[PDB]
Amino acid sequence: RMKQLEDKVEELLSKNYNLENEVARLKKLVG
Amino acid sequence: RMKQLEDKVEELLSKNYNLENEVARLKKLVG
Repeated sequence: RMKQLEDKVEELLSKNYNLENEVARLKKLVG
Repeated sequence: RMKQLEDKVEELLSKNYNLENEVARLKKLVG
């Protein structure tokens, strides 16, 4: 359950970086 | 430390939803 929470943090960070990369691409298009 | 991981999951989810909202606004501008 400790490991499960750790896995979830790691998964959400990966998703966050994927979203940050998307934001950056879209801002490059607008900018 | 269980609580600390839980807090971190909650924080990353909030950040993720903030990024998803930003993506949606930018796509509305492009679309």
